[PDB]
Amino acid sequence: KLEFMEMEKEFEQIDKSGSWAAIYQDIRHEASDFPCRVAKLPKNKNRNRYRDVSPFDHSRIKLHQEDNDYINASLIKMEEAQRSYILTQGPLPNTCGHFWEMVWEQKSRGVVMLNRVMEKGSLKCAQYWPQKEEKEMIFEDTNLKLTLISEDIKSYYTVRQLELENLTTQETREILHFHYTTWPDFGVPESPASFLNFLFKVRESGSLSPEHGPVVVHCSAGIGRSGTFCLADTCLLLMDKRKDPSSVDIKKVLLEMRKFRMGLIQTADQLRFSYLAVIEGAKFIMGDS
Ligand SMILES: CO[C@@H](CC(C)C)c1ccc2cc(-c3ccc(C[C@@](Cc4ccc(C(F)(F)P(=O)(O)O)cc4)(c4ccccc4)n4nnc5ccccc54)cc3)cc(P(=O)(O)O)c2n1
Ligand SMILES: [Mg+2]
Repeated sequence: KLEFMEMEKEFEQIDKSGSWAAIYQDIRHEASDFPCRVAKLPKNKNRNRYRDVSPFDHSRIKLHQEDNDYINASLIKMEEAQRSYILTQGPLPNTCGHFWEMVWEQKSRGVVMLNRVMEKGSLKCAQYWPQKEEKEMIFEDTNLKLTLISEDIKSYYTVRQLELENLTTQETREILHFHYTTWPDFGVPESPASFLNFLFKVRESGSLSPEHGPVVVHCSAGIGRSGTFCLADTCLLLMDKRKDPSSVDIKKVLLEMRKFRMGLIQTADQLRFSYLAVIEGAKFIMGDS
């Protein structure tokens, strides 16, 4: 059905009336507000990249360690969509160990990186993975070893094969790393097409399947780009899982998601983009082949 003719014209209307800001601002001020007591404890000050961005206590990921179970990371659970994602900040020099420990304990098979290690002449993220096959990384603190196995570098993104080894249990797992390299902070992807392509690549890898732990998604703060990516994915599912795709209220879904982590999607443009990506993507996924 050409029911998308409405979604598209509706989108055109919002674009015509330039009401994206208002829509976006309305969502910010209606979003859930939950405690982040743990995040704010003095002993965890150095585990947070930013002062005002914190995981809610109720959905924070806990490290299975008696010393300190804290990591700035959130479990987002979407009921209807039937998908889970873990959103976290770009690892810090002192939290790379914690980061891979989380991947191991939560049984994640994939990691989606939407920022770059060097952003705007200031490294806004630590190099938490090996760049050379021969220079594997060892995290003494968590007793994990990580090795680059292969990497397919493309124009708008790179896909890597990594091997994570728990030195305690001596087990080894293959972790897929999906890096989107052209998404500036407080910005949008090169285009919906490149974005969706990257998204589909992640989907077909099986990294988002229920048989594994949730995929770990991160950018710099773990809320703008990460939130846009997850919102797009989740809404694509709902449109393909519901009788009437036009019944998918992205505003509503973002609010649902904002119950698990604060500030998901940081600019009105990112909201518009997620919208455009969901529409373009649904037409494809619903279109003939
Ligand atoms: C949960 O409930 C509420 C509650 C209270 C009012 C009680 C609540 C509680 C806390 C909140 C905090 C921020 C909220 C607070 C701060 C910021 C900007 C940021 C971090 C940040 C970086 C990159 C990205 C990104 F978008 F690029 P990425 O793609 O990487 O994610 C997102 C966020 C910062 C901006 C620019 C450079 C350096 C740091 N920063 N962090 N600390 C700072 C201290 C001084 C100056 C700037 C600071 C954004 C949202 C925003 C909101 P809001 O959007 O809901 O209004 C909040 N709401
Ligand atoms: Mg080499």
